[PDB]
Amino acid sequence: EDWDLVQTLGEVQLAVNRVTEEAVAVKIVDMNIKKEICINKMLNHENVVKFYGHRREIQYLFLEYCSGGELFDRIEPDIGMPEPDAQRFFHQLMAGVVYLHGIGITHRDIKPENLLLDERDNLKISDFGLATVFRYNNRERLLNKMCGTLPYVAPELLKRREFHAEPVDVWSCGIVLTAMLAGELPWDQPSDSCQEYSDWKEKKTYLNPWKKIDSAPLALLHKILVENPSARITIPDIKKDRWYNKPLK
Ligand SMILES: c1cc(-c2cnc3cnc(-c4cn[nH]c4)cn23)n[nH]1
Repeated sequence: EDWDLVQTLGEVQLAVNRVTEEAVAVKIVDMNIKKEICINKMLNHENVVKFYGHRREIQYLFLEYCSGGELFDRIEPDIGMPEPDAQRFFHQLMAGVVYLHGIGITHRDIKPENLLLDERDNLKISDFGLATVFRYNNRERLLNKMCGTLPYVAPELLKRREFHAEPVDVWSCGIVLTAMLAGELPWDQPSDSCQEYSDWKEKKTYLNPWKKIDSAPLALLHKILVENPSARITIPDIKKDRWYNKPLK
């Protein structure tokens, strides 16, 4: 029953059980947090950070501990990571996202800061403070709230009053893939005012980060980073992508 607050992780602390020595993460929030707990209660997947419980003393959330830390730290600046590790993390990111979308949940803030790694280096999607329901009773609800982080955010979120939830997450996963591959973020935001975004739209891939990316992965990125959320590739189709299914190492 008794957990020692060993150290601060993120506030968030690592907790080690007094008897077991088991490690768990405790998110400390002094009074969005009611919804974060609700959503956590629905989630069970090996690519999502497991929820253990909560106690209302200041609110305390008990979350799986990931020794590996954030994926952000596995990306070398201006370099990225070896293509096979990227693909592996991407396969796990996809499995995690498929799951969430299956139980009608959208994370809404997918970035390497929120993708934790366990001891086996297995990816876990983390932090559902911005997540919301986009399907209930088999009924889809369009989203209108602006959420996320600007480099990661999809273009429709900027230019449209309402948008579908799933293509938004798919876009951020592609930005994440781009970061793993090139060790850099392509633009500050996906807007025409942004010069870098325009260059991509114009297909100038001889520029960075795209120049650092092999043709097979890049072909997938062309499918993912499509301005029209209706034309954008969907997850079931990412699954059929050649690079996605390319044996690596
Ligand atoms: C930064 C965060 C972490 C880490 C390791 N395990 C966890 C579990 N949950 C979190 C977390 C962070 N925000 N909300 C939950 C961070 N973790 N490591 N480095």
